Amino acid sequence: GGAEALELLEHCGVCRERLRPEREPRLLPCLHSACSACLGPAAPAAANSSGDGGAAGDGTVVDCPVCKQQCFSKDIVENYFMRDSGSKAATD
Ligand SMILES: [Zn+2]
Ligand SMILES: [Zn+2]
Repeated sequence: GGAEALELLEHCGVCRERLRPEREPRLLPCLHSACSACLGPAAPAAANSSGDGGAAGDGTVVDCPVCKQQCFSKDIVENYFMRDSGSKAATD
């Protein structure tokens, strides 16, 4: 049992746990794979920072536990490569 996430990375940075089937792994534009659920909180809500005008963040760039900064969300949660997970179970 395990996941072949080695292709892109392995486990999610936010939780630091292997990518399980229900983990729904996703690759960010910063080149960091993480659990989709973990990726949710990654984006800001009702808040912004370093915004020249209007509003910054939330639907656009996402904060990553690695770089904690993004320019665009073109490669953000949406380009899920696949589920390298397989035969994953709590029991042995
Ligand atoms: Zn995670
Ligand atoms: Zn990152």
